[PDB]
Amino acid sequence: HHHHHHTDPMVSKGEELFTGVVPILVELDGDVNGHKFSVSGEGEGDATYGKLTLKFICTTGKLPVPWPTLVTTLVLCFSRYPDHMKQHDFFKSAMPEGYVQERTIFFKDDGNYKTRAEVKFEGDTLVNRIELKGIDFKEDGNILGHKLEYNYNSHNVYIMADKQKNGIKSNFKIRHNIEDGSVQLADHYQQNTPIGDGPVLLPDNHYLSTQSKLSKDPNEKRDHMVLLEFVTAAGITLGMDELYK
Repeated sequence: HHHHHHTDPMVSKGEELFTGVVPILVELDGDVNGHKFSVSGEGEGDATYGKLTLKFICTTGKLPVPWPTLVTTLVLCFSRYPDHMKQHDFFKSAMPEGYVQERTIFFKDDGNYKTRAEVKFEGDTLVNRIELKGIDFKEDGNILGHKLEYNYNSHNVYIMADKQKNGIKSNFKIRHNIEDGSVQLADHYQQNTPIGDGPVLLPDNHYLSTQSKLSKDPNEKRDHMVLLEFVTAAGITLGMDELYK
């Protein structure tokens, strides 16, 4: 499965936390242009397959932004890192003490989200606790006016070390689909730093490939999102000629 047999006992440590299926809890407090809301999510992750199954509920009533815009905010430690890349998995190496994930998300010709989250274990549960603040949105625009399709395009994201902060940085573009066929750009700037003073794995340049399916629970009356998300790491070659010349 496995995830223990690596020559590197540091890799062994992190992988052992992510053997098997791990329960996940997500909590978000949000405030966008003064529209306050809370989201709770539950489900499970299987990092061997880079696989997340999560259901999110807006516990304060109607969500005042479109669900797709919160996908990246609402646990990269469940990404599948190839065996030959496991020395580059920052996210698992920061566990169980965890890491801070901070972003600014710029919606082109509209407002911005600023997010701070702490991702860590509480017992056997991987917890993602988030604060989100949104300002400068158009109250009748694509976000506050709910003009986005309920879907999520597949995309690739580059990850780099931020060696001076003992963590990583990443910037990438999300393109949300507008209901008229156009696109709403959401430009992401991201940084992650460990919560402990313990050692972490700082990665060589690489990327994560993502795909997400969004659906609804037909017996759920609350405003909600069902997410099936896969994240896989790539972009570093083996070696040694390769193995297949």
